[PDB]
Amino acid sequence: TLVKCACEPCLCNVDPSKAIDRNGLYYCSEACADGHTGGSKGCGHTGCNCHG
Ligand SMILES: [Zn+2]
Ligand SMILES: [Zn+2]
Ligand SMILES: [Zn+2]
Ligand SMILES: [Zn+2]
Repeated sequence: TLVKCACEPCLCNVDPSKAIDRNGLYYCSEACADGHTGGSKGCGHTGCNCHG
């Protein structure tokens, strides 16, 4: 089963065995783990406009 990503507006479905999981919290890309600091969009894959 896939689990969500830790960004509420992130529509990505990742797994906690492959994702960049820090401490129980799954991040799809580095961008959701940094929290989209400063600049604009998303997680490096298509059309996800998630902020942090
Ligand atoms: Zn995203
Ligand atoms: Zn994400
Ligand atoms: Zn994100
Ligand atoms: Zn993503």
